[PDB]
Amino acid sequence: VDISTLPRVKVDLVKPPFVHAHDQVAKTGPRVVEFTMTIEEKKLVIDREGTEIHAMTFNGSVPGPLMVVHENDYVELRLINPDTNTLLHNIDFHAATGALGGGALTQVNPGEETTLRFKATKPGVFVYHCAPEGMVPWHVTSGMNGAIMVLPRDGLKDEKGQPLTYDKIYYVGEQDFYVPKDEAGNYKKYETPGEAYEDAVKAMRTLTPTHIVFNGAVGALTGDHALTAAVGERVLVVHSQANRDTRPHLIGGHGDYVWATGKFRNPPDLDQETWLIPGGTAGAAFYTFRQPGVYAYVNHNLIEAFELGAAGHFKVTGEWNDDLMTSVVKPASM
Amino acid sequence: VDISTLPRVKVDLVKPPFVHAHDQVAKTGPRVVEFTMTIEEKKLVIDREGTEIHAMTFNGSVPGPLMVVHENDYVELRLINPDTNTLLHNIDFHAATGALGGGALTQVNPGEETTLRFKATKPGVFVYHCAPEGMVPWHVTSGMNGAIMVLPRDGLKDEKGQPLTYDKIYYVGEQDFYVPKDEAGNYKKYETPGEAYEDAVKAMRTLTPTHIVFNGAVGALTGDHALTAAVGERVLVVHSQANRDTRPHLIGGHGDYVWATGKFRNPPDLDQETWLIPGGTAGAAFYTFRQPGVYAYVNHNLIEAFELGAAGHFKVTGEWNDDLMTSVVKPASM
Amino acid sequence: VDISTLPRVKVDLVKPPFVHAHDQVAKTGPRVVEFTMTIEEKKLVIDREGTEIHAMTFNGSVPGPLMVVHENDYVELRLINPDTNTLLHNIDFHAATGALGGGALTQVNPGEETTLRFKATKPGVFVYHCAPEGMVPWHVTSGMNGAIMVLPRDGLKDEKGQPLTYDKIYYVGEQDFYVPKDEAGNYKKYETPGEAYEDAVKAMRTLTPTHIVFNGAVGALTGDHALTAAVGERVLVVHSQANRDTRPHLIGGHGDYVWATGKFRNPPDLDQETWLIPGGTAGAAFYTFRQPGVYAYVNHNLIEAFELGAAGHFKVTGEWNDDLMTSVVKPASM
Ligand SMILES: O=N[O-]
Ligand SMILES: O=N[O-]
Ligand SMILES: O=N[O-]
Ligand SMILES: [Cu+2]
Ligand SMILES: [Cu+2]
Ligand SMILES: [Cu+2]
Ligand SMILES: [Cu+2]
Ligand SMILES: [Cu+2]
Ligand SMILES: [Cu+2]
Repeated sequence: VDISTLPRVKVDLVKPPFVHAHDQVAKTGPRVVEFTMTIEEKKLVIDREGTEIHAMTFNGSVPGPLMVVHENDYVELRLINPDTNTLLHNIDFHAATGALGGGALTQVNPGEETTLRFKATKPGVFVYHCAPEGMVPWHVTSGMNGAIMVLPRDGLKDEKGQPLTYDKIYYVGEQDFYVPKDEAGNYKKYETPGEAYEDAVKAMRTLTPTHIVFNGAVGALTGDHALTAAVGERVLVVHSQANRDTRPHLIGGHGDYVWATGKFRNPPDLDQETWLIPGGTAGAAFYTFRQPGVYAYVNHNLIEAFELGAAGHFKVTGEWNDDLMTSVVKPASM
Repeated sequence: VDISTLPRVKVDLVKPPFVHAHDQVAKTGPRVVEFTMTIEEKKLVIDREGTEIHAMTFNGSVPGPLMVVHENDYVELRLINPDTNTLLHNIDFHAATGALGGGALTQVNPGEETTLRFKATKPGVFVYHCAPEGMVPWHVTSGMNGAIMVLPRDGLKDEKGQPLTYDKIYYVGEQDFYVPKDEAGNYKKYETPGEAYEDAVKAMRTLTPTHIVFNGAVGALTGDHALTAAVGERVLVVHSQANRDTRPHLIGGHGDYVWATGKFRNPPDLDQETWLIPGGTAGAAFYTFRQPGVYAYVNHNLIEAFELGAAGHFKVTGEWNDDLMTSVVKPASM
Repeated sequence: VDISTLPRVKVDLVKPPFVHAHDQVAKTGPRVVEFTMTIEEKKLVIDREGTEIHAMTFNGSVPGPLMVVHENDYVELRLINPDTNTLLHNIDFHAATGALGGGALTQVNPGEETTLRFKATKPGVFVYHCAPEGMVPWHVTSGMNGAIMVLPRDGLKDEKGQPLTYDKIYYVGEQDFYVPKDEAGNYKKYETPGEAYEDAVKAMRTLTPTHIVFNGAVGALTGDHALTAAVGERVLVVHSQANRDTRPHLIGGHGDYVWATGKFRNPPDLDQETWLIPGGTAGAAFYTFRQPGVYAYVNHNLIEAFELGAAGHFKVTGEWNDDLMTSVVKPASM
């Protein structure tokens, strides 16, 4: 049918790791879902040492916000590049078909805006990212990426096709940064992005990230900003990596149902300890918490997690179950 | 039955990314399929800068040609090492059972030939590569690898077991090269392969390729050599990496049906954005084009794609579908 | 029911690649299975050059021993840290639920012991490793890891749900070591673990292992210590990597049935040439040998296998099958 006859809904995006309100099961027919994002180039402190980079962001955050729609909705994105920015940007949705995922049609100079519409024909979680010709990896590895979830119209289903319903959803975007180092191993500093570019390229070509972080910085998902849940709650964690493979693991838990490559027409993998999300992919894992306390959620290359930054915490409330685990003899001398 | 009573068919191989003519559904009983390959050691220019390596090839190309047979055919390979070559070579088929995939039985010095036969008992796409004792990774990372497709006798089937038929097939071999660098970062030059060997080994041990290319060189699958299709065509892309993990992605499309690890008795993964092909594996992805224009097919570590070379193009002809994607407001000022 | 009313069985662990005796199909009701492990910090020679590291081990071996239980058994582990050790240790089971896999409850100083019990609620093969707060990757990458197999109570089943029974089982633990190098590229030497720590951290942060080995050393699974089988035997190989992705391959064979991410409620992948086990995961592959002779089992990044050490051998006895493979014309001149 004619697109103009469809309902329109405007969505206001929220900062990761939170996700905008939506229904898992579609309560309306197919809609045009309107999103707006404003590009912001900004300084960001990415580690405990105070290393500061020039980040390139969708809507002021690394990662960009999680958009949520249903299969066969239309996504209409208004992308704004304000005059206070210096670079050309665009957007490629892996969820979309044609024109380099939209990138060929969304090139915006500072001071310009554009509106793209596409039909979300395939259910799953998908990466989106900036991809300006000749400079793709630089923009992506400076923070300019996020994800979109296209839910099946009747929600998520298990390996047997029975309903799976989540109580909470979180979005973890994992970012590999490549801060240029001198011969001594110190991080170089640059006046302008153009003076940064070649050294940025040389650093990228090492294929060795200097930092690998969740939600834009070392420790971003810890402390007061730890993820939360209660014993018995069903949590969906959507995890994306636009450029580099990752291997999420919940320390003390499991992925009860996992779409490691993120596409909901496939049956989920059951009972995973660790799962592989290839670079350029988003995945989703569903877990029901069974024990309280602190959990760490990590990239299980443990160097990547505990030295380069790819670690966050869940604080879980509720009853301790001694049947599942107990200290029989607490640590003591002999 | 006695092998001598079977039909024999001789196949003449073609240069990747093209594939020799074959039937998807087997029109004959089990056959002996005869292939011939001639080893050629040659200089190859691998990048825009004119970096020239001593390549080791099957049949003059990187990758070697795609062989296609059906499940329970016999593959009879005549491998020729002419006297103009300097090194010992052999061949290991991952499709074969026994004798290190044939490698124990096919060692040929310059001036020698050998004929191996094996039964293709398992359907799938499989790597083949050179593997001379004591020097395996050097030969493999100098170009000496390809793939073989063993089709099910009744062709490919979807996740529900209905027929899937491809209209075109392409073979992308992805090659990681490790050109030795000095302390300054320049590529070293060597008189003979023996003088090259240790520096080749040290470069390999960095685990950081200097180049990652499709069809033997940066830009080999672009421009006049872009892959082609039309809107509505069903295309199979077979992709191999003998040594290093890769993560293919069609920018602007999907893998509608994907055998990421390449073995056809398993149901395909549906609707993939990006898929992981482990080093030492061949995979296959089937896509029906729905939009015209240029597509890029990339390793979605984007540094690997756009800086080290792992990117090619499809040029697709046909009708633009405004329902699937459209520019609502073209990029403009405010 | 009350745990005290269950049967108890004490198991005596064996050195990898061998596995303690067990039944595939559970011959008793749910039990408490008692294991004891003693931490041993020791010097280990890891390569042909005689490079010696200070290893941190469970029970004196790298990897630690494979524990085998059935789904819904209880695992009771007595962990002993003798006074001859210098460091704090603990244990995290990926098989367990809660308290960081047990790590929060098992911290033992030299001279102390502890007993943990957990319920093995999920069938599969799982990593266990040391994880002391603030120093996780160092302990894990110094050898302190192993695996546990939780069999389904009715044993393993194929993709159709018919029984699969193994005749032999082997455990290959793959270890990535990061020996610190100076500016010249020589391996540094250290008096105490505390003087080693920062250089250990800097080496880890390169993300480039210096050694990647099976069973604790280059060539540990070769020669007199080669794995063995006979033609016709069904062999299960359990393979773990606590920190880094690997891609096992049996040269001359296949993975007939593969749980690449190791969890037995999922159907196995069939006919794999090579499979990906993500860092932080254990996998399992079942193969029936069809040809005699020497096989190599390798990480199929071939640099990792043949230069850094991730290669072992099987010696297989029995009848040669000329139908599956034969030399038609043995290597000769022209
Ligand atoms: O943008 N990645 O967090
Ligand atoms: O040989 N690989 O393109
Ligand atoms: O501990 N890994 O062999
Ligand atoms: Cu941008
Ligand atoms: Cu992309
Ligand atoms: Cu060769
Ligand atoms: Cu191989
Ligand atoms: Cu320890
Ligand atoms: Cu762990």
